[PDB]
Amino acid sequence: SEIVKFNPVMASGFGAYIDHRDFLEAKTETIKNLLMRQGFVVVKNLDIDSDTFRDIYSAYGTIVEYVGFGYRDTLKLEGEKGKIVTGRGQLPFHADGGLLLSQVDQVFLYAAEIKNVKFRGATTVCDHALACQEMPAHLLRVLEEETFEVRVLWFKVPVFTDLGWVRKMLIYFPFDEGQPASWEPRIVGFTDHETQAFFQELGAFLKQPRYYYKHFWEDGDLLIMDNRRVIHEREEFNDDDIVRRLYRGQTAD
Amino acid sequence: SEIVKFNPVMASGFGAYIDHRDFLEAKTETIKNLLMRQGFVVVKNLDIDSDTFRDIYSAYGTIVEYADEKIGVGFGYRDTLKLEGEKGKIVTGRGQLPFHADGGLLLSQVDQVFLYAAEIKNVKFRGATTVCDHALACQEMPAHLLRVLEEETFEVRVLERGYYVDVSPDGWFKVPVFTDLGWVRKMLIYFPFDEGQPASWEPRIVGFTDHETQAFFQELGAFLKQPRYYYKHFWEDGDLLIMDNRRVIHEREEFNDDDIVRRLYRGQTAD
Amino acid sequence: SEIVKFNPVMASGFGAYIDHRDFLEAKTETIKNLLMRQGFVVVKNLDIDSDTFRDIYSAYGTIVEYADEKIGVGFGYRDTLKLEGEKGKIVTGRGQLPFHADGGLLLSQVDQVFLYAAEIKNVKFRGATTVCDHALACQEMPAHLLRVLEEETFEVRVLERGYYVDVSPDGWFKVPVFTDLGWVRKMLIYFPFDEGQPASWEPRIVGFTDHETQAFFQELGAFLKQPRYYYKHFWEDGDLLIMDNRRVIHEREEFNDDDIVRRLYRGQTAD
Amino acid sequence: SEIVKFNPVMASGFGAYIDHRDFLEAKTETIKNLLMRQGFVVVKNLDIDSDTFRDIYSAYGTIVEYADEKIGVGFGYRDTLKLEGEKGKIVTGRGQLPFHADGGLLLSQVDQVFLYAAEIKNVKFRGATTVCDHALACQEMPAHLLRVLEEETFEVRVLERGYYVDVSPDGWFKVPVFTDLGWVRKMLIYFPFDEGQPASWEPRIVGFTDHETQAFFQELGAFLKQPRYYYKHFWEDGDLLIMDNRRVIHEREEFNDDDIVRRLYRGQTAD
Amino acid sequence: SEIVKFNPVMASGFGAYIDHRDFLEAKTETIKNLLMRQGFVVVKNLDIDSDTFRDIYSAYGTIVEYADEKIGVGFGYRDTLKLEGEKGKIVTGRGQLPFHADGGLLLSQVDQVFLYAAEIKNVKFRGATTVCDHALACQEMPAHLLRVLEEETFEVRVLERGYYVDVSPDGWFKVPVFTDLGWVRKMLIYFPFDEGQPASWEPRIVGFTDHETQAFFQELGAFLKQPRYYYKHFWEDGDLLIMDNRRVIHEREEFNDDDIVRRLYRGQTAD
Amino acid sequence: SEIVKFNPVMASGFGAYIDHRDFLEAKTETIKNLLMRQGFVVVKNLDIDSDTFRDIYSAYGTIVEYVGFGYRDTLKLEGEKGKIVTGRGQLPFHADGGLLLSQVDQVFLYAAEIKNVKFRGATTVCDHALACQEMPAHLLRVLEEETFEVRVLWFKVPVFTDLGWVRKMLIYFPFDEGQPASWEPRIVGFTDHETQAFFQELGAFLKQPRYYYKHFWEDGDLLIMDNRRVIHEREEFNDDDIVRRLYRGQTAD
Ligand SMILES: O=C(O)[C@@H]1CC[C@H]2CC(=O)N21
Ligand SMILES: O=C(O)[C@@H]1CC[C@H]2CC(=O)N21
Ligand SMILES: O=C(O)[C@@H]1CC[C@H]2CC(=O)N21
Ligand SMILES: O=C(O)[C@@H]1CC[C@H]2CC(=O)N21
Ligand SMILES: O=C(O)CCC(=O)C(=O)O
Ligand SMILES: O=C(O)CCC(=O)C(=O)O
Ligand SMILES: O=C(O)CCC(=O)C(=O)O
Ligand SMILES: O=C(O)CCC(=O)C(=O)O
Ligand SMILES: O=C(O)CCC(=O)C(=O)O
Ligand SMILES: O=C(O)CCC(=O)C(=O)O
Ligand SMILES: [Fe+2]
Ligand SMILES: [Fe+2]
Ligand SMILES: [Fe+2]
Ligand SMILES: [Fe+2]
Ligand SMILES: [Fe+2]
Ligand SMILES: [Fe+2]
Repeated sequence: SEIVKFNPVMASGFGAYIDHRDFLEAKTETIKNLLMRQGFVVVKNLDIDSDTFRDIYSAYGTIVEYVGFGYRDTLKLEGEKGKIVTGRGQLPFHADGGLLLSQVDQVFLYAAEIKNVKFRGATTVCDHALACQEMPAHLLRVLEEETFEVRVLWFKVPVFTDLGWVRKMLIYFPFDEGQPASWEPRIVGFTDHETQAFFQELGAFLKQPRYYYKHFWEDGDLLIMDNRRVIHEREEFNDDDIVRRLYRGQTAD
Repeated sequence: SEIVKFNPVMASGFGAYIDHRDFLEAKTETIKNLLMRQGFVVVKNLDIDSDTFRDIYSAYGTIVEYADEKIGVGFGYRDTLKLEGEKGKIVTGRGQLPFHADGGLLLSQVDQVFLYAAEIKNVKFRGATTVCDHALACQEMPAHLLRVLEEETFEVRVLERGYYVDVSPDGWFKVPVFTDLGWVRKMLIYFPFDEGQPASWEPRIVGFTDHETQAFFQELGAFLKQPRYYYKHFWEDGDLLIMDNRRVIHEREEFNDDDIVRRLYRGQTAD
Repeated sequence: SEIVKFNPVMASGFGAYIDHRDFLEAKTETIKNLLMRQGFVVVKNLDIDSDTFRDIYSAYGTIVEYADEKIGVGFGYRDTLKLEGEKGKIVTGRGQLPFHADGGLLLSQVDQVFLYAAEIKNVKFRGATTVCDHALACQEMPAHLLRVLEEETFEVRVLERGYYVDVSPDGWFKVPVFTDLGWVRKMLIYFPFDEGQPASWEPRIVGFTDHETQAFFQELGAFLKQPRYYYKHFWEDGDLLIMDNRRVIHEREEFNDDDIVRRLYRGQTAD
Repeated sequence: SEIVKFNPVMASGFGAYIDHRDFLEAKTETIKNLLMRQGFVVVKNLDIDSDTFRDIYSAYGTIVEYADEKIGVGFGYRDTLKLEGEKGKIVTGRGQLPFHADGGLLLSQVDQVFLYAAEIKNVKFRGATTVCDHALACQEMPAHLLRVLEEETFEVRVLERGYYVDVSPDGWFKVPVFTDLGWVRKMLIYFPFDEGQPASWEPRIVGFTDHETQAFFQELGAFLKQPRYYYKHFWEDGDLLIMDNRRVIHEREEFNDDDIVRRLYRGQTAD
Repeated sequence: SEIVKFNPVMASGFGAYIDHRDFLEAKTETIKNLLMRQGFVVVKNLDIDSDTFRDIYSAYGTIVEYADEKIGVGFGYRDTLKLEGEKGKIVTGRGQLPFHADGGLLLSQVDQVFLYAAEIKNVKFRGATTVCDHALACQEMPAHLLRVLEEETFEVRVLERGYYVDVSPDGWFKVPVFTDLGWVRKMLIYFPFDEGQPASWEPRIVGFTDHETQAFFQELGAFLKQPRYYYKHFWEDGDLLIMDNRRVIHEREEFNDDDIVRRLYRGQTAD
Repeated sequence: SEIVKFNPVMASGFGAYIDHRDFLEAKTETIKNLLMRQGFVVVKNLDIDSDTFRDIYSAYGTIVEYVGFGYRDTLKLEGEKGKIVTGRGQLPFHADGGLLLSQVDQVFLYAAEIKNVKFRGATTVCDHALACQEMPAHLLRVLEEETFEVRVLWFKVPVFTDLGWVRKMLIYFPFDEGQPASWEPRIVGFTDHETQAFFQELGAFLKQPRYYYKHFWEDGDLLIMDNRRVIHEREEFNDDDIVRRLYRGQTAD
């Protein structure tokens, strides 16, 4: 049972900054373990190609393809115009994957190339377990008792999947007006007014600095998330001068 | 001197969730006492009618009622006010009621306020009754806000003439912000209605311009609405919410959707 | 309803330091009110004699006094007790008085207690009067301690017969730990004297062995003595310490050095 | 996933009080899940015999039991251990069991530990079972204490030969303090017994002197016993305490009074 | 070393309220010292003319003044600047002055800044001078905001040419955000003016777009304005506000109401 | 104005752990600055001889000799039997140096050789500024208003010297019974009983983990303190098997 050197990201003690050399030398298991309780790992100054990226993430478990024969492993998020996920707009709060064979345990994001962007296109991370514990009861009640449905632009998405150590969160926040949308949420028995108001209020609570981390990208950055322990978002970068190229990997057990 | 089981509502330890059986079996004095320090009580799944509701609340003191020459108040409800979201009404209407304490505008002492949900339909995230821990808020408030509350003169004018008849004063009258009862400084304050919400009353601050008064209420409002001090009650059939009117202030949030059914019964007591 | 300037004593906001001019100019009601929520008041550099001391405290309510058939209590002090560190005495002696509330053992209601330092000499770090914020302590206390206080039967027996005469009961008698006044649960508790300190009274807990009772009081004691709840007043000439007897409990620490001069005047009021 | 209603035990939010009816109606998986994050569950007012106790705990996984070859372990209890304060025994005796995790000394994995109060008499403030939130404590621990736990080699020797027979290793053997399970670093540690308490086991730290090890454990113990991390359970008939043995460590405090009746049932499960 | 009596302004312990008599009797060095750790001092009820104001502030070090060659700076004030809300001016105008430190744009070192209220009329909730505890804020700041402050190049351009004449550099020039003095990282930063407010200066960040810079300042401003770091001073006649310009940054909020009289004296000193 | 990478030692944010390479590469001024607000610096794995130790510390200002001609620079604290300061017993809470020309601004301690000790002979550091701010008023009153005198085994030692950014503390706690003592404190107008009780109570408050750091020594450890910002203590190591050899340097401006 080995230890890796890290520093917490949040004041709560959540998250982990790891030096690139310490990360590279650590056993896969050591990082996989730390991620479960720290939620996310931030590594800077990591000069690697796409093949090394795959060598790194594939060791964490079975690759989740984005039938499959193992080829759709690394997703290139390069801000392609006319796309949503691989596009240039917002991705509101969500977790990756779904249930059963489509579940995702770990998500890896690596910055291949970043140019002309300093305060847009952040990837954000929310400590949902701590947030749900400290949340006003009227917000937590909705998450725990009401049926959340989603339509791809209706099916039930169970908000909480109790794994004991965490309640894995699956949720899909609405896109901001003006943003190209791939999904639309609703809450059974709530009006449009009520659902809009709920997501606005919940979104504001989840974005408080105690729970919320904003990662602004630099070449060689690696962001790893335990997809069961955090939820995440991409902020818009809709300027054509911006170059933002990330590689995405996903693993599960 | 007896004890009732309860769970705190607020992270601070303020408020009281009480199981309906525990509430019903408790002596009136036990609940009346707890309210002084806990500010408010929340009971769910209480199955009672209006007569039993009165039996419960009347035991807490002298019923605050408007009869004889005062029969005009609240359109002649006498004791138990029916808040049923009626069109063309404000207090008993479908819009917001901003932060207030009961009784003040009618120059009546109100110690306890009781709200029971007779019927709630097609509303999940509107029409909340909200509760503020003002003692703790005043203790932790930025000095420039507390100063205004402690030192400046607040005046109110009523606007819903059908509700207040001639029991309320005619024009602008002074409402003392704090009344020192020792164990608490009872707060009597009357916030401005949001733009677009029909206004039952209207506040001003002497020596302040309209620009300053608006800015002050909005800033104070945002402070008081922080989760540390602020509880939002979303109504279900059989909910009972009791407030110590000296220890908390409260609001109703708008429910201006025609499909909503929201009928509450309201009782008031004082000593 | 009027305001007195003060600074909190405790980091929690509890307690009140009041400048002597501000205290003297304030109405009795202003101070009486503040005590209910602040628990205690500290005034320094007050230059008064015993007659003026009585003029001040008697305004707070009905003087708790022992005359006629009760003239035996406290060796015939009647109203203002002189605590002057007399040999062969306990309450008015030179040793510890463990955590207690006033009045309880004599079956008298005491709301406010006043202590004025007439003369203090050759003491800088002994002979403190200490004050505990019991409401906050009970709120934050470990459950296994609070349970005992709320559920078990506490009994006391007096030992200083010359002080309590026949006004106190003869043997062991029940003292209710909490009396619910709503705004506070008034605490009546009587801690055991430390080994080596002459004992004016003695507690027991029904159903507990001597081993368990000793362990409980020591553990509770250490909890109550934490800085968050606990204020230590080291006396200087002209100090006035006022306590709301329903809102705090207090102790005196030993001053068993013959060179020490420690003379306090004590008044008590109730409604 | 189903939700069981509970209230936190610790101010931090750790631990779970669950109503006996809510507990009985809950799916095993619901409680088993909750235990991983809450560390321990406290249920009062259960009325169950030894067979029903077994039916409840056995559903949580594979029963940790010692039969056939390992029949000597625990003086032949097999599955449910009866801790009844037997004279001349230690684990099932009347003395202290210092901070520990179950199973480790027998080289058995134990995930959940169950303790039910069959009979308790003449004890109110002794014989407690205590629980430590070790994950929070390690996170907030002074660095000089955590360093020892993370970097030094901890060895243990089994002393109560009748309890551990030949299943436990002979002489000193290394027990790893932390085992990283990702969601938690499982703690395996075996504190030294107080002087005067019969010792079932004995710890040492390689490279440390006897006084360094004694000093370390004394200081670490005091830190872990702070109320932020520490819960004391005083037993009553029908109490059920469940612990996730990976998430908390626990102790028994002595009850060496002849009049005390203290009989607990113990079950253990693992996956 | 002498001690001046004071009360903290912020809940954190930062800032100092000092009684006017205590202030006047205090040695200059005592106040000068206290300011380094308390950031700012607030004195009320001073009755002083402009000459006495100068005598007080000039004792704190070398007067930061602009005479002879630099006589054009501040429209020829020399030592004491009169901020009297003059139309067609900005610094001495009636609008907002956003978060800043004094001196930096003129390339002058300023250690202490003094502000005295000569005359204030018809203003109760506008025209505040505000103070930010930047050391605490930077320590608790979200990492994405602090990174910009520590790593990016901040440039400023002077716009109110009449105020800064030829002493300020022409066009865009780099201003270092942090200057490490050991005891503090002195902050030099110049926030953008709100739209509708006449701008005395203008910031940019090298490599940032206009909307990135605007977005950064909006978010940073909101964080710094949290009551934990932020004090709002609403002026009355005889108020004195002193700031250590190395330890805090400050702003003026608009007072663009014609009826408002707001005349402040300003002094600056450095070593 | 340059920055050095560090991690806080205390949960309050006080103190600084610095990696040995980062420390060696940092400018003297950068460390000297950080020490003023962080109180103390901890560096591990520093393999240097006595001459390099001197090269390092002498750059911080004027060397304070332990008349002088500059030769008594590095004090060797090697646990010599029959000595106090360079002995094997306790040194209770104190700051180094005195006033005027004998003042000490920075104290450096380096572990040349450490053997047979794991839980004795710690050097401890107290955040006195934070402690004085949060202290019960009855404790702070004594420190602020009463005269403290010391006798070498009577002269006034001013408790607080107000430097603005800090109140520099000079104080000399009594030695524990059984420990060889080089000084003895008293408080004017307090009895022996009262003074003993005060130091006991104050000592307990100052040793709470919020304010108090314990450094257990390893070969190559360097502990630097800003002597104006912290007070410190040595815990006994009175076992003859223990090897504890520290080099001490002191600088002032
Ligand atoms: O108590 C009342 O009946 C009325 C309704 C609005 C509330 C506030 C006040 O004075 N009253
Ligand atoms: O109030 C009293 O006179 C007495 C003295 C001790 C105190 C506690 C109590 O019942 N009394
Ligand atoms: O799990 C067990 O049966 C035994 C009893 C003592 C406890 C600690 C340990 O290894 N065991
Ligand atoms: O210090 C000054 O006189 C000028 C006025 C505005 C303030 C900010 C700055 O560089 N100055
Ligand atoms: O582009 C990013 O920052 C993350 C994209 C993402 O969340 C996803 O691919 O699911
Ligand atoms: O309808 C409600 O929520 C409460 C209305 C109210 O506050 C009142 O009756 O004064
Ligand atoms: O002497 C004192 O400090 C107070 C004595 C006391 O508590 C009492 O009079 O009951
Ligand atoms: O008796 C108890 O309180 C629990 C004993 C125990 O921990 C064990 O049997 O291992
Ligand atoms: O008018 C004020 O409030 C202060 C103005 C100011 O900061 C300045 O003159 O630089
Ligand atoms: O030996 C140590 O740990 C420090 C000694 C010390 O404090 C000193 O020399 O002044
Ligand atoms: Fe995603
Ligand atoms: Fe109301
Ligand atoms: Fe008393
Ligand atoms: Fe056990
Ligand atoms: Fe300025
Ligand atoms: Fe030293």
